[PDB]
Amino acid sequence: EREELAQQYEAILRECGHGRFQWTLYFVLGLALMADGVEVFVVGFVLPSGMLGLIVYLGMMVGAFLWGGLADRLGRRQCLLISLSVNSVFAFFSSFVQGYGTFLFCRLLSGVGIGGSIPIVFSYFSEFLAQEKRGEHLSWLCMFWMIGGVYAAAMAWAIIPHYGWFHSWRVFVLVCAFPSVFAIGALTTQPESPRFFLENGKHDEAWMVLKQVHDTNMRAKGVRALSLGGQVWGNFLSCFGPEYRRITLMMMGVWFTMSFSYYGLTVWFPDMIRHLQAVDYASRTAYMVYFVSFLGTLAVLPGNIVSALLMDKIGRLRMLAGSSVMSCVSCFFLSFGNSESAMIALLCLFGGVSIASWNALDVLTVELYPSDKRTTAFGFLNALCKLAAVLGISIFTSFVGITKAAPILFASAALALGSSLALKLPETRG
Ligand SMILES: Cc1cnccc1CN1C[C@@H](c2cc(F)c(F)c(F)c2)CC1=O
Repeated sequence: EREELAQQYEAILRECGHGRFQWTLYFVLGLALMADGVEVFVVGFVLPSGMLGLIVYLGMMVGAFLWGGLADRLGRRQCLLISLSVNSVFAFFSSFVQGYGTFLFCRLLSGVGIGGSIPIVFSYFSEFLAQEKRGEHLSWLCMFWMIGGVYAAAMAWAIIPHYGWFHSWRVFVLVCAFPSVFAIGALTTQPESPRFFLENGKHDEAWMVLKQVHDTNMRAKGVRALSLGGQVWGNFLSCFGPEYRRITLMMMGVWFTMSFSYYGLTVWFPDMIRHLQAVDYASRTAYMVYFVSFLGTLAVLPGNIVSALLMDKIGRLRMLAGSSVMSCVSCFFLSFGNSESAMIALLCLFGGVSIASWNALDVLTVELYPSDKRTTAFGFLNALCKLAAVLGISIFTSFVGITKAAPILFASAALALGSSLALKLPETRG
């Protein structure tokens, strides 16, 4: 059977243990994750300055789907390189645009290019880990997304603290697209994931890559489209086979509900705080939007740190359930606070409580699936997560003049479903 390879692969990985290659690559892929976070922030609160920016999320959905499909048929480095090239190129041309009609098209294309940055990055770094510290390392890697969000927020506040409606978004977009260019430049000098080569049958190339990794670690101590179009459906439609069906549906449900809840709440908080400030002003009778939720992303890092060292001591399923429950209880408790500083503190707490669940999610998604679908399934789940994000943003933007209890209960129900499904997932023996 085409299954008795992971044993020898992990025996080799544990024999080499951990060294400096898994730190160099850690940072190289963290750069791409940082660029993805920068893009997500730019599309979230900076772009709508007319909340039609969800077309960018749709573009990122299509991108994540396509890149997840193509990653295992083109490798985890060629696909990542192409995705980051498309992103950087289009997000750099977005600064020489002439208005909105073409600017939003360029941003949509950049989103399509950068959608396949979380799935490929996480799978690629998962195929270089010893599996006894896999969860902790992946959780640490996740922090670069928050670093990217913080970087984008700081640059946006320092450069463009105003509303679009001589040139501001041009220089701002250059600064925001710098990280993707740096990620490409740093990633040009990495080897394609060895497990991909082993699955392709080119065991010689996989052995060469593994030997190069060992050398790096030892320093211390036309018709082609048809073939590549029907073959990606092999990875996807097989992800609904008898073996991986219940796992995949539960995974889809967890991703959908929890991403929807998080994105809805993160768009809600700045709006509700702004409305409260407006009410305070009436009581007398965007320079702060990049401070709000920027402090949230800064206060999330403690949660990620607490969810990284304990990611393996407790388990990759307990952690998930016990973080989803806490996230749901925090969403319920959000209504308790009715101020500005209190609301900011509650937002920071909720972010720090949900980041642990997110990290457990990303560890479990890459652990469950085999080498063949480790990226196709992850890309599909990320596309569904972005669909849920679009739905959450659209729903939560509507709730302005409606009582906060409605969004509170909506997010609480979504997180309750997420927690139930996560607790209902299979064990870690997969
Ligand atoms: C790393 C990652 C892995 N897989 C899929 C997506 C991602 C990227 N993130 C981060 C998540 C997040 C949730 C929070 F509640 C926070 F407070 C926070 F700061 C960040 C939301 C998301 O989509």
